[PDB]
Amino acid sequence: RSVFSERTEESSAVQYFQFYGYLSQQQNMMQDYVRTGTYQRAILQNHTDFKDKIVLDVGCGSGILSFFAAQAGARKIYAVEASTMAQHAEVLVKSNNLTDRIVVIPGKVEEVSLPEQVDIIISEPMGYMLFNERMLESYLHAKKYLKPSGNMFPTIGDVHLAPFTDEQLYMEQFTKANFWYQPSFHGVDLSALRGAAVDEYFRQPVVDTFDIRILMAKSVKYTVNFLEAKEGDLHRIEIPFKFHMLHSGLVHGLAFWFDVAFIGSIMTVWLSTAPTEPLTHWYQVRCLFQSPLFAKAGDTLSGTCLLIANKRQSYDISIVAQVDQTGSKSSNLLDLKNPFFRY
Amino acid sequence: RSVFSERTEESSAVQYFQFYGYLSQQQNMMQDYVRTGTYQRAILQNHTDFKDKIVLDVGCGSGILSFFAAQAGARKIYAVEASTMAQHAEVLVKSNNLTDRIVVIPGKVEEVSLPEQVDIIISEPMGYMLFNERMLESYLHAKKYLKPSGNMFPTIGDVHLAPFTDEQLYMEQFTKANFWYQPSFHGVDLSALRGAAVDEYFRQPVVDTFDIRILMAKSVKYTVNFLEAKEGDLHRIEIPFKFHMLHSGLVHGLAFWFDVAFIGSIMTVWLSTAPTEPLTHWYQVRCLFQSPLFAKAGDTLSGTCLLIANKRQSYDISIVAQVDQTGSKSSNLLDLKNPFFRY
Amino acid sequence: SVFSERTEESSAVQYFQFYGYLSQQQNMMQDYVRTGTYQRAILQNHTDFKDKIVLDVGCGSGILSFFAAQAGARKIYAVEASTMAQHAEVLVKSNNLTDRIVVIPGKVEEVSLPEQVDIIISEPMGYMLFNERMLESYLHAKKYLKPSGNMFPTIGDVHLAPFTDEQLYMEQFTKANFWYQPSFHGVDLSALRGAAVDEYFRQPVVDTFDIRILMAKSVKYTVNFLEAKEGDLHRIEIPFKFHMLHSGLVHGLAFWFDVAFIGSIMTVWLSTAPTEPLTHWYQVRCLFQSPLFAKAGDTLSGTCLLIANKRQSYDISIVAQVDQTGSKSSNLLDLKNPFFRYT
Amino acid sequence: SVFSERTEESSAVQYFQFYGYLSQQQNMMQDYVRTGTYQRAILQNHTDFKDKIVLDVGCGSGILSFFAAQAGARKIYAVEASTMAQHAEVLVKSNNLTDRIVVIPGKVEEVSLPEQVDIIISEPMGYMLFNERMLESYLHAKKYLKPSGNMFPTIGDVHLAPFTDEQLYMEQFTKANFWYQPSFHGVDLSALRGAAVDEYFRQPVVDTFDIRILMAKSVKYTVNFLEAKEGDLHRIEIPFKFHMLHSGLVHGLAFWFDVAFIGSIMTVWLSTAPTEPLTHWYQVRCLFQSPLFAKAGDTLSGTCLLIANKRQSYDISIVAQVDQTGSKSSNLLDLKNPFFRYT
Ligand SMILES: NCCCN(CC[C@H](N)C(=O)O)C[C@H]1O[C@@H](n2cnc3c(N)ncnc32)[C@H](O)[C@@H]1O
Ligand SMILES: NCCCN(CC[C@H](N)C(=O)O)C[C@H]1O[C@@H](n2cnc3c(N)ncnc32)[C@H](O)[C@@H]1O
Ligand SMILES: NCCCN(CC[C@H](N)C(=O)O)C[C@H]1O[C@@H](n2cnc3c(N)ncnc32)[C@H](O)[C@@H]1O
Ligand SMILES: NCCCN(CC[C@H](N)C(=O)O)C[C@H]1O[C@@H](n2cnc3c(N)ncnc32)[C@H](O)[C@@H]1O
Repeated sequence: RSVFSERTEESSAVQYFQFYGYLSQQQNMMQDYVRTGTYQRAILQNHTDFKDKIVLDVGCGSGILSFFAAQAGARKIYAVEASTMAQHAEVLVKSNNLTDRIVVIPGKVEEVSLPEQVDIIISEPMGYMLFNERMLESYLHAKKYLKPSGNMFPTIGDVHLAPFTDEQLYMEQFTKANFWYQPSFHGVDLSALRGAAVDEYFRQPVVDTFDIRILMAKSVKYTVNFLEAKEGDLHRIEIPFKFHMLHSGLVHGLAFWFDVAFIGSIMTVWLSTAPTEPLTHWYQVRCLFQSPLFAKAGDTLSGTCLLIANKRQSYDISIVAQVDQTGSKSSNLLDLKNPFFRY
Repeated sequence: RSVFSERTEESSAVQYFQFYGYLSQQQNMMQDYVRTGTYQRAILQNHTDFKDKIVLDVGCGSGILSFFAAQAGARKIYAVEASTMAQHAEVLVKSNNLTDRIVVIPGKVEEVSLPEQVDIIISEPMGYMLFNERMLESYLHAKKYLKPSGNMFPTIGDVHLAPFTDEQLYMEQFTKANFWYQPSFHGVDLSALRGAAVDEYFRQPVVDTFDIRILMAKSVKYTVNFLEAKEGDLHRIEIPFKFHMLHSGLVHGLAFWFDVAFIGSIMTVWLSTAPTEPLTHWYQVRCLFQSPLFAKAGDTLSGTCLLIANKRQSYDISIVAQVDQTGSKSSNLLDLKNPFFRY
Repeated sequence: SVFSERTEESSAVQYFQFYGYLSQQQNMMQDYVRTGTYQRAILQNHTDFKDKIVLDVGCGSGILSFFAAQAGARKIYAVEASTMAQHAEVLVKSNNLTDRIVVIPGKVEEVSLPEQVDIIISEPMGYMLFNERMLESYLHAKKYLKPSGNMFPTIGDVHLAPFTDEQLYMEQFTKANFWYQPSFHGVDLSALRGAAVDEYFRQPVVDTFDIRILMAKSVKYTVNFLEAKEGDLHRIEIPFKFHMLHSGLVHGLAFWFDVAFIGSIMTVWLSTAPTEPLTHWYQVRCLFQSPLFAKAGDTLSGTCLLIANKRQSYDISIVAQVDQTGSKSSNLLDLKNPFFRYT
Repeated sequence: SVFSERTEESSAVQYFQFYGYLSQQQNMMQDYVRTGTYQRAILQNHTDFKDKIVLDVGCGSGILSFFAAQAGARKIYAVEASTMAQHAEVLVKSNNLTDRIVVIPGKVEEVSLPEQVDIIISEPMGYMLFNERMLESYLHAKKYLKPSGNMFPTIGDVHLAPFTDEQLYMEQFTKANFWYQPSFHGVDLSALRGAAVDEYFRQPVVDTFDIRILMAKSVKYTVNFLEAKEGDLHRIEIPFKFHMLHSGLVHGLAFWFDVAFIGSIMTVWLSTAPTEPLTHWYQVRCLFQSPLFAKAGDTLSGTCLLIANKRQSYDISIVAQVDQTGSKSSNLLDLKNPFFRYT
């Protein structure tokens, strides 16, 4: 009867936590130097926000963030982890002689019991498009243990949206669906499913990186303040947008990336996944329109990106975009849980 | 009234003979050095087939072929031309002091009267894919003026067929038809016409040249013997084919070209539009399948190319192809009258 | 009918066969300036359409009728003579507008319409505005227009300006000089050179150009579609007197056109001028047979006489003289068969 | 049901969600070797299908049922448990086969069939043949097979062979040695290097390889689907005795499989051997924890024990020893989490 079990299908949760039980996946994340190094810089440069403080690390995995908090002088760190990785974290705590300061609490943060309130919560809950995996809600849920005067690292999150043009990517996905147009595949007529196939392929967010010159307008920003937001705020996320087109051409979809800010007492440290910044394991995310929209420089592209949380720990993405001057409209549905990894 | 008028719509004939009434189009054909030079070599190298003979030039245009026949020693050349170019040809006959050997007969070869039977017929009746413009029927119809043992230049014509792979051409035509998939073009849903647009764009034979490495099998040859053929034989041309695939991959359609041979007493001279040979104003022609067929090397691709002559001086092309081992079948109907010039 | 009495059947067949292709409708719909300006003119004057009866002359795909429906018209009669009428009816059904738009297949001069309309919409402009002679169908349709009705477009302005283009003028002789050789494969072609030159100079040149070739502000000839009669377009006499801004040789006259939608809220302009973004009409240039030298400050006076023919086009007669010098030149062009020079 | 009692719910959900994607069906259909061989086997044994009753276990898109229909089958019951069943029904309708193919949505262990069948067709092979445990569904379905009924495929051969691949072996420690560093961002990771090594070696390597890495003739283990029962697949003991053709270090065992369609007219083989063209099954290699040195002429004897688990896969235990030296090696592998190494 936990909020996690009430919002998550068991099949999804089992697969999710088996995935994060593998050391190879921990290694993959740790070897993202931009992520790991920016987190260490955020915590150590703001060491006075940790010195002799009580810390909660939500989803500690291998424990790396808890060790950073220990390096910064934290009095006690409660490292919560639901996967079997919790046992490997304990091994590292002992072999690094930090048993007196890092306490691994196995289980889900929505289901464990902590012995005290904490001064600061640290976590790495960002997925693709920031919101995938629905771990932000576990991060916000954990604020029940946070002191009124407490802080959170990261403190805020910016989602950036921008229209792009990429005929090669659009053609690439259409070529895959063209298989289901065949009138005689080994003598079988498949064309009747051509519609279902296009929908399925264009339902896939494309995870990869791209040249910034494909972006056709200054990005739009949607900000989530983790200190202020509540869990329920992430069940439905409505992001309006109005782009002033800087170039003429076809808009094949919207590109997404995110920044998070660790707003400490000493300085604010940013971790960015923008295409102008060094690449991370989050790359960037692009959602294609089933049909591209034409716009000239000076036109306006308006609409809404609506994310609806589902019980598979992801979101159903509804994107409606409209060229204001012409009424040229594009509606699209995307399944954020199952992206197409193009890199 | 005449054989020509019964098989031809008046509007098509008006446009057709207006077209060839332009000196700029005659210049275009004369500056095809491969064509003009090969005809001259075929006629002069076989000067004995013209020396002191009576000649009929069907569709003399500017009269260039008649001048070649005169150079080869013909006693009398009847040059029949239906467009207003006939008056320009008469100007050239006079300025070249050949009034005693070249007699221009204004009118259609199916309607004019000649004083005598001729020893040899010369003409350039080949269009795109050999048969476009239906001038071969006029060429064969002129045999009513040919002596029993007379000759014809060209004597035979070979149509070559071969499967090709060209995903860029296929996607290019699909991209153009994709326009009619839009659900909101300026607020208007065009998708209901997607089927009709694809059918229209893929009805166009693609006229241009290509690298021979796109061909996936040795070509199949269909021979027309102009000495034996009857004009009626060209109303319905059924070309069966069986290719033995040399390469594995997608077959996007069939490529067409043609060779004509001048079989003379001294030597046989070939005029080829094959992609291995220097380019001509005929280029090559490719008929796309609406959906490509997969075949592995060693498979056989069988079917029929059916050409039905229409009243617009062209052909309706039906291509049915099948991979024998798998039953994968592809069909297409093409309108040879209105091709896509891609060069 | 009025149409059949002014049009040769062969021209009509070719004309409506041409517009029966979705690819030709698409070519015009993809002209963003044209389609976007029409939409802006109709929607920004929504009060001229809301709850009113509309006639769309030559609706083609129906796009303009859909814009009129977007503006709130109660009933739109969409008349189309080509087989595009069947595709238009499909779009009316698939956009759920059978209660508002009625497609009427046939020529506007021949069909029966039940009632008078409040506003007529159409896009009847060709090259130089008048080519295709469709404006006469537009004006003929006013027999269905209420005394207080409106016309969209309301007026049309054709612009004339002198130009200098040494390359364009010399190109005609470079092409015609192909005929000025004494032994083209042993044939003396020189007797036809003059005929070749005349043929090239009779072709208006369709393409665009740098505005810096223009030697004077254009002269404007205005057709008020609300007051004009279709008989006013059979003979169009455009007298001109250019005040030369630059000194040099005038090689001919350049043509473009504007149309204006004069609505209750605002006037919207569609321009094909070389100072504006290119459209599928490009611009048209007609050469003088001999260049005229004109000093800055001189006056270039003359007449451009457009005489309608039964090929749905015009014979163009241009006479020009330099007033200060008396230097005179003329030309007579066939607009039905222009030279497409654009690359 | 029998399925629900051998399968954890979470695994089954993920399993049938995976196969509900048209892109996954397409991936299998585009394996020409697989799809073409199945068609050959069915069509070349038309006498085993003509006017027969057929059961297709896990029809997916229905491709195999359409092959059975092409062979003249009287009635085909196509059973599919994922949402792909709804797409197969759409194809049966669009191919006008509703009189012959009855799609039954559900698990073959749970649905009810209206009659007994003459032959069962299916493609139940996973990696290493047995992965996914779908063969048990194939055998379970024999409760509907008549006493003289047939099975397509009829038998399955698993081939085991020792290999040497120094690079593959070394790659494991290169990856695991990430953890053997004393200050990863100030953290000593070395205590987990052993666990990381164990995790990597527990992964069967899926890719292809040069046949020259094989050190002996393969050993074969045959499953006769006509005679076998579901229970026979829960514990699979494969003893082996290899006679080393080459001297060197044996780093593990390579796996591949064949199936044979034993029909009345001919037997057709589908092979995934490394000597045959590649399929989407590739081959599988299981490394030994410690390599074994063997001289040409020595004997490598041991056992490969496959124990089914409720994640629809197998726990693999391999024990091998060089008979002439007594040098011994083991390994435990989890076939559910393979390393896809192919590039
Ligand atoms: N691409 C996003 C990486 C998130 N990843 C952080 C890894 C750790 N910060 C590191 O770098 O070492 C999630 C980790 O947090 C765990 N996790 C999830 N959700 C709950 C939850 N509700 N309760 C407890 N742990 C969770 C998850 O198992 C897993 O290990
Ligand atoms: N690929 C074919 C085009 C070649 N074109 C010039 C050939 C000439 N030998 C040259 O090289 O200049 C044909 C010419 O033949 C004429 N032509 C057609 N059909 C009848 C016909 N039925 N009767 C008389 N002339 C014809 C046609 O007008 C036209 O000028
Ligand atoms: N550049 C010229 C306009 C092309 N085209 C506009 C199509 C549509 N309105 C749009 O703007 O998208 C004209 C269309 O009108 C038709 N047309 C002609 N003349 C008669 C006529 N006399 N009667 C009926 N229709 C006509 C013609 O076939 C044709 O499709
Ligand atoms: N070794 C690869 C199997 C691929 N695939 C065959 C598809 C189709 N026959 C083809 O050849 O293209 C399995 C398919 O069988 C289904 N399937 C599984 N197990 C049950 C089961 N127990 N009951 C019903 N269907 C099943 C599965 O969902 C899935 O679509």
